[PDB]
Amino acid sequence: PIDDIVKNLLKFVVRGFYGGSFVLVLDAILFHSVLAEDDLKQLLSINKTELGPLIARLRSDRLISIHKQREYPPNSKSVERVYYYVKYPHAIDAIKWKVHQVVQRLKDDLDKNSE
DNA sequence: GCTAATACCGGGGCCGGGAGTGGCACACACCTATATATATGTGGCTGGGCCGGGCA
Repeated sequence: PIDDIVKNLLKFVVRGFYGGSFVLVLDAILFHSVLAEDDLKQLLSINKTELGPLIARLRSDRLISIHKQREYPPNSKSVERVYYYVKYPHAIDAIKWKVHQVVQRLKDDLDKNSE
C-alpha cells in the first residue's frame, strides 16, 4: 500500500540521518499508534533526560505530533500521558523540503570554487 | 402595572505539586601494622621529701 511506503521512507530518513535511538522511538510509534511516555521509558530503559532530546528532535523535524491525553483513573490522579503519533504529511513535506535545501546548498558551493 | 428567562457571585468538594525525606549507585582518600635518624613541646603519670591535720 501507499501507507507502508511512508513508513519505509521514515525508516530510511530517520535511520539515514540520525542515530539508533531515533529509529527506536520511531519504530516504537510504528508498532503502537498511541505510545505513552511511560511505555517508551520502560521499553528502552532510558532516563528522562535521554528521552527528552529524542522526542524534541523528532518534533523539531515535524516527524511526529504529540497528544497529551488526560487521565483520572483509580487514585483520582490527573495522570497525563504524552501519546506520540506519526505525522505522515508533515514528515514527508519535511523530507522533500530538506532534500531540496541540501541540493540547493550543495549547488551554491560549486559555483564559488569554479573561479 | 405585572411575570418568566438569563447571568453573576459564593461555598463545599476535588486534583496537582515540590521541597522534604528517604533510598540507591559510583568514585576517591584514610589508616591501621611496621622501620631509622632527630628534638623541642608539652601531656600525663608517678616516687620521694616536706608540711599540716588527726590521734594517742
